Amino acid sequence: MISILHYGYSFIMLLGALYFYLLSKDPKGVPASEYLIAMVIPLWSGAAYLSIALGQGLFQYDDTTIYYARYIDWVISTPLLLAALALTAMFGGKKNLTLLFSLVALDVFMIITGFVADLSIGTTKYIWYSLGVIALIIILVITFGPLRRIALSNGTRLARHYTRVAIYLSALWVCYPTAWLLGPSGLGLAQELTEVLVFIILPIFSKVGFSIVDLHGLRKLHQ
Amino acid sequence: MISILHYGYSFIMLLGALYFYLLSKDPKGVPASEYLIAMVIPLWSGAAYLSIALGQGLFQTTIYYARYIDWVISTPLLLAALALTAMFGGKKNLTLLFSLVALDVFMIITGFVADLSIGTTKYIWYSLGVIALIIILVITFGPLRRIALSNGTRLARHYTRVAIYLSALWVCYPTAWLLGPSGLGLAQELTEVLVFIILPIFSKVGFSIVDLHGLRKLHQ
Amino acid sequence: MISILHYGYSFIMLLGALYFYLLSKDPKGVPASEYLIAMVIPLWSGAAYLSIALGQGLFQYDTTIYYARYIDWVISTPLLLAALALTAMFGGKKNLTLLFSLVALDVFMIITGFVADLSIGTTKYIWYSLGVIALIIILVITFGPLRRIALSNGTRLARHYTRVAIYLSALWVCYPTAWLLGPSGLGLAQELTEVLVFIILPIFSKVGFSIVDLHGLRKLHQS
Ligand SMILES: CCCCCCCC/C=C\CCCCCCCC(=O)O
Repeated sequence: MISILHYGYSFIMLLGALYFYLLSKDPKGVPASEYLIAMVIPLWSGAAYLSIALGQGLFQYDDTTIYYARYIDWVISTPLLLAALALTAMFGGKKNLTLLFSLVALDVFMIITGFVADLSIGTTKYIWYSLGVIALIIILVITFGPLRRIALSNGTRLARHYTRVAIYLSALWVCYPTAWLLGPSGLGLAQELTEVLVFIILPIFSKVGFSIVDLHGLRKLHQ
Repeated sequence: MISILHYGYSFIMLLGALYFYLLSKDPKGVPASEYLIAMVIPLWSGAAYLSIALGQGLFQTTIYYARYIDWVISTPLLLAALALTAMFGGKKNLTLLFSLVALDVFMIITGFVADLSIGTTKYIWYSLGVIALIIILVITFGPLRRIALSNGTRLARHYTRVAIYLSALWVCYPTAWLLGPSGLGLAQELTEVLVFIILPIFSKVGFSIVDLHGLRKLHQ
Repeated sequence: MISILHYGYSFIMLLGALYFYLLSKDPKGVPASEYLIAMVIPLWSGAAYLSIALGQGLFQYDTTIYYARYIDWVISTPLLLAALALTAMFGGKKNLTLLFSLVALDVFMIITGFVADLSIGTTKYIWYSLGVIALIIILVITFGPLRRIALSNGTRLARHYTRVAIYLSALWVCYPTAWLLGPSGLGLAQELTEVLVFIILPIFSKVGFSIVDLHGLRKLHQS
């Protein structure tokens, strides 16, 4: 079942990527860079999850299954999602690439702490987990603080769209470390199959859902 | 023999890099960035192949993993060089350039995974890499060539020449891969080793000689 | 002792990062990019050294390889070179080609060090030698074309650049010297001696350099 779920996921990612490509052909004032980002996220995630489906992107460690292909996915897909969110805030205004790369750095560090934590045991696991959560809190502070202020500097209509996609992505963000901690990688309260389903369903909303909401909202700003 | 061939290759890469550096000192209207790219490609490939020569960049089928360490850097830089040639004298399309870089890096990764794989799984990964290569070729002879044409007859003629040159070499790599020990195992290991010594001399040094000379000629 | 030394180091890195953050809040004409770089360097080094403290970022190869040092340097050292290059270019046009030339040389340098550490006999010293050649080219760029950019940006900037260039260059040569003398090379110096050198040096490079660099740039500010 776990294999089939991953095959299904990869197919949905492919469909998402194709939809964003078709959108890119009639771009409605959205720069090509934002369509490229929207396409790379699902294609990369799709490839990583295909490796799990084929039984390659996982291995046994501490008598538990480590789905290491998830970290290979997130270390690329999640910084790109934050870049998409940052470019939305900056839409129709001057870019702040310093703030964008601040978020990329925090996010890549966050995913790495997750991988190291998964490879760790006892207090060490929760030291790495904690550093990742601290990174996420700083990302959320940037998202609803200075990044939102950039969005507001680009007018009421843009800021309204940014706030919507910021809430959407932020809601999903907090789910990942919650599931991680509850599941076999952490406290082991939640069953492996439950965790597998969460990390199939959540990413459909993040890897495809977010960019549908994001691109449609930006496209609507076009006359 | 395999060790000696790799030492020889690394020396040719060094000579190529030095030639491009000398060219960079009298640049003839070609930006320093294009000389930097031309120098990094052979130096990186040279280092990777030196690791094979020293018997480090392989594990034993024999997987020459140092080839993938090479290509994951050298091949995106070659595509960047080709994209900047198309855009020479005009506005840059960095989105299209990074599209090619992304496709190419993915392509090399599928090759490494395919090499580590067995049976149907190997050819699934190989096929994804081939699909990436086809999209790269479509971009090269489609939208990227259209950018070249927008930059005048002389530039477009040069771009078309280097595009055919690189494209000819591109298709050879996955062909040799599939025929050799990593794939169907029809070609002998020594034959594959010689192909992946000779091809790269034309790609890592040959391409940039043709590319830089053609761009420099536009200064006159 | 080795574990405790690494814990202490990581805490100093955190303090350094916080100092740079506080400086960034009253930036005195220094772009946000230079504060971001100054903060990432110690935070990344801190995380890497924390992994050694926890007994994760090293392994036996008979001899101990502190591989987390290379994970540190492959990010921290190109960022230090970027900091130095942006100092030269302060108040003037950026040369990102020269900056990325230095990044490329430096990343190659650190990789040769890792491979050298994994190597034995003549092979070790071939890789070490290629790294030293990379370092010599970096020094030639630093005191040649990069210094000429600094000079083009006025007397006061050029004076500051020269000071931070000598500071970083002095530290640069110490690393491959300690490497060669210690267990990774000739094995003249004891493990504990090498460990202390690679605790003390980085405090001067990861925090010291940016204190001197940022203070010198901030001093150029009018008002
Ligand atoms: C965890 C390691 C990841 C580190 C990657 C990013 C490090 C930050 C380095 C440089 C920041 C680049 C800022 C670009 C400045 C452009 C001007 C602007 O728009 O602000």
